[PDB]
Amino acid sequence: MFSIPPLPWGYDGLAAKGLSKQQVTLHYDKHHQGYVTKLNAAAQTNSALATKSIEEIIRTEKGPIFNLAAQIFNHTFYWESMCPNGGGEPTGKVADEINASFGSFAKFKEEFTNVAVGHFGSGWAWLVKDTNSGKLKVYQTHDAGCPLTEPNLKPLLTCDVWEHAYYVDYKNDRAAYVQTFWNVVNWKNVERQL
Amino acid sequence: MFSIPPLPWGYDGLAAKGLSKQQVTLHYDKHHQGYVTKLNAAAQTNSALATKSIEEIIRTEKGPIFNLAAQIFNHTFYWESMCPNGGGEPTGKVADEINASFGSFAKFKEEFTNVAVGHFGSGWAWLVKDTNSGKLKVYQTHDAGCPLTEPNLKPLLTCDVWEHAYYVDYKNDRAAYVQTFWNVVNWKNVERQL
Ligand SMILES: [Fe+2]
Ligand SMILES: [Fe+2]
Ligand SMILES: [Mg+2]
Repeated sequence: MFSIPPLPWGYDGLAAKGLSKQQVTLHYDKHHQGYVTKLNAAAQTNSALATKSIEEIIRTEKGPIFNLAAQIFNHTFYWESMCPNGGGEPTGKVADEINASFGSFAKFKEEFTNVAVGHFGSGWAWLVKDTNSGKLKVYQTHDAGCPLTEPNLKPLLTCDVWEHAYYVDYKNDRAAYVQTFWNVVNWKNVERQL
Repeated sequence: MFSIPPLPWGYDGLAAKGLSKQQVTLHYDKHHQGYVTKLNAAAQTNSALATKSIEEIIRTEKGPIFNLAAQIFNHTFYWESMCPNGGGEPTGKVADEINASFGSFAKFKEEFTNVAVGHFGSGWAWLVKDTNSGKLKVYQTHDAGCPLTEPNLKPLLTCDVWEHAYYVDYKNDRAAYVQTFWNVVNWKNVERQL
């Protein structure tokens, strides 16, 4: 049956950097695990699904079943995109590729910030590498939208901007939440996805 | 400049019935009033907007400006759809129209509940009247979607199911929040909209 990996850094791992044990706990135990529970129920009454992976489902299914699998993938990628020892600017190959695609880190950061803060309704802000060209791009998905449906767009980083991701700690202030996201970006994970 | 009417029953009006001073205050002062502030900002940039009514903007504009006006209307309709002395089962005209369209109040309640609880992402659950047939229907919109963009459709009632509407008091439990909505439904307002 479907399961998800534990938080890489534990329920309180980001508390000192502005995502509280309580915010993270609700987000993981209620929202993320809830999607897993719902997908497992759906597989009992849709036998085709029991043999598909999360990724296979995202690529081949649509509607509510897609939303469950995609939300599972997106949330796991989101926790892996954050780290208590992250933040600041990337170095090495990640820095090189960001500079080549966006001009500078500051320009990349402005574009991602404005997309993340400006996304209307529930969604996800992404950094992706478009393997059609090699160029990095800022990209947003709506609701459970997942870059895997556009197979050229390799995911590097995501920030959940569903209100449930930040409302506990930040209430309506998504801008403040995104500033916090920058303080915890896991550049090591981004480098692994290149 | 654009403005919104005050809450009909005060910031703490629904607290005894399950929507707290804090939940309602954030929702009205930050989100609802926030949309008004943003629309007025847009109107200084574009003077043609400033003379249009909220409903005119909803019918004619698209994109971000639409989202602002539609959210302004949807939220006012939402506050008018609730009342501390409401809840329970309607009587008179509204009851007759609900019974004629859905068979019974119980059947209507079950349909509206399931649409409201099941809406994926940000959105709104509505009771509307088709003005061609007079028949009432449960109708959902996504994000800022508003029944006024559809032909021959009059809004009667709405429940906001964006996560900010319930996350302070209910967190992930939207089902519990919708049960609370049922305890405050303003059937007097629905009667005025028939
Ligand atoms: Fe989330
Ligand atoms: Fe709202
Ligand atoms: Mg993985």
